[PDB]
Amino acid sequence: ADLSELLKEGTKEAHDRAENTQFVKDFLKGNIKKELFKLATTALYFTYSALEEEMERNKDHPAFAPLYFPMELHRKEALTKDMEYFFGENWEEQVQCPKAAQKYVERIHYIGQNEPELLVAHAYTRYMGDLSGGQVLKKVAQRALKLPSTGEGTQFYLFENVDNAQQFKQLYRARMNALDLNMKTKERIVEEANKAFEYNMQIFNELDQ
Repeated sequence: ADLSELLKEGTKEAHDRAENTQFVKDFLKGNIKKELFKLATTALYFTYSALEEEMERNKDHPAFAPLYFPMELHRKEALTKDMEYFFGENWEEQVQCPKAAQKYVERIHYIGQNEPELLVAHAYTRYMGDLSGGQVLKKVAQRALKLPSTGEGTQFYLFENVDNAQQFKQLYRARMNALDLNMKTKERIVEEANKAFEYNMQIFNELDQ
């Protein structure tokens, strides 16, 4: 079957575990105060910074190059703005990567440097979720925190260079299923995605405390 298919089925339960953590629920209800939201944005910054560094490094690698979309997908810049908006211009001296997130960052660097054919598992669990879910999460954060409607602190959640999010998701999926992969590597990808989803849950749990 198709890689995108194995991932939708092989990760549904890990995706749901992550989706049902106490952090996520109180997020969707508007009950996450500013300081916790900043800590969560801090974790997105180090996480996406590592992931996009590894995708840049492997931008020509045949098992990944078709999915390299810096203009459409990359989040480091938008996350830099949000960090500047919440912390001030000296933000980098003020933050430190959360410990659970440091474990995800280490995993991302390992994959991009030793098994780049697995990098797709990490881009899928992050960017495809962000594309379809974005605008919903954006408004919740703007309300709960009285964020300016001009978009400050919330730019992570807007993909300005993607004009039809459900259309880009199709393009991305089509390219993924066209990758030259045997069934061995494909199910490696599927369990690497489950790995990634569990890393997300570990970060949500560290954030709940």
